[PDB]
Amino acid sequence: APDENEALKRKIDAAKMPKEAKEKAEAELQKLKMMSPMSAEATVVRGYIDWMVQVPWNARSKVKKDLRQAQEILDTDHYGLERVKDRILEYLAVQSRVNKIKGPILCLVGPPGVGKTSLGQSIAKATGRKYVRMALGGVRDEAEIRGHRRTYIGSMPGKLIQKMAKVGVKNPLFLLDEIDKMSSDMRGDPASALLEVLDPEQNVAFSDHYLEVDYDLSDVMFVATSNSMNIPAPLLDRMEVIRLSGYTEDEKLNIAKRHLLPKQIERNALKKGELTVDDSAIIGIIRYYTREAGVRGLEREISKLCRKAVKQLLLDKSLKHIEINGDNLHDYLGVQRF
Ligand SMILES: Nc1ncnc2c1ncn2[C@@H]1O[C@H](COP(=O)(O)OP(=O)(O)O)[C@@H](O)[C@H]1O
Repeated sequence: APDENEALKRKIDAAKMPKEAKEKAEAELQKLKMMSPMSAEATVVRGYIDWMVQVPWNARSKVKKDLRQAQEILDTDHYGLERVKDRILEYLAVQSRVNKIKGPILCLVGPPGVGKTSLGQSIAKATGRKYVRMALGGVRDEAEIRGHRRTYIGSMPGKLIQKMAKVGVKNPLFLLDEIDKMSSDMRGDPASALLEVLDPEQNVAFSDHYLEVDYDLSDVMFVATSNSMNIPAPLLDRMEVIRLSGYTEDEKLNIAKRHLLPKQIERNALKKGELTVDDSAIIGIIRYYTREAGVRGLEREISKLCRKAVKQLLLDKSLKHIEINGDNLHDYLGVQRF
């Protein structure tokens, strides 16, 4: 009879819905229809029904079957990283057939700084797949992967259930950033809940504590990246280990010239010809302002380098263009660190 109390079915059957969750959603509506300003149940089910709609099922993005188009971008987001470029392609060649992903999840390990999350961005762009990230740092219980019960207010579903609410497709690229930091002390171990989400036998029967009914996940392509090897043994099993650590000066220079410099020039509100940073200034950042195997502090210095450039142009409009080389790099980054 009311407006919102009647506008619940406007997205239960209008939006797609499976079989076991169809009438079960209305079975949860059975606890309603009695009153409306009532509290507890009349306020939890409406939130529960709301969380039952924003979750995607029978709705996905079309993944292509092409292969070189992925090779065409695995050299775009970087270059190839010597080898390993083929691996990512080798993994996507077998996934171009039956939808059950099934294979070892893929694990991008290495020192902090190496393109781990960035590689996860390209694999989603390669297969036309949507991207979402879930950092596994600070998780110390099972109440994160699998949500809480359907108690009073607050008890929201699992973290992955909330990520599916954003990316409204059944086939997103779920990144598990830094699985090393995943602690297992409080409520059992999140690795047990992390097994049923990637294991091919029970990924289709993933049950969340809040969202009562199960939720298929055999169409999601998971990418679990980290740094060290401190991961639970049942997780390392059935996961493809990909190691990448080495980074030379010339490799850091190429990454900065193709990606790090164009990215920070744009973010810092600089136009195309407003800032020129030649190769010596990039090398000077590597040798005296950043010590690292990856390129994170290399990118941290450019975010400051382009920062001061837009500052100098704003404090002196008589400047149309700032040039930074190995000689005047210390005027912007301050004194050298190493
Ligand atoms: N080999 C690389 N090629 C291109 N860009 C890179 C590379 N390595 C790192 N990056 C840059 O680093 C950023 C993200 O770093 P990330 O890989 O997330 O660090 P971490 O692995 O420590 O989380 C991206 O924006 C990306 O442009």
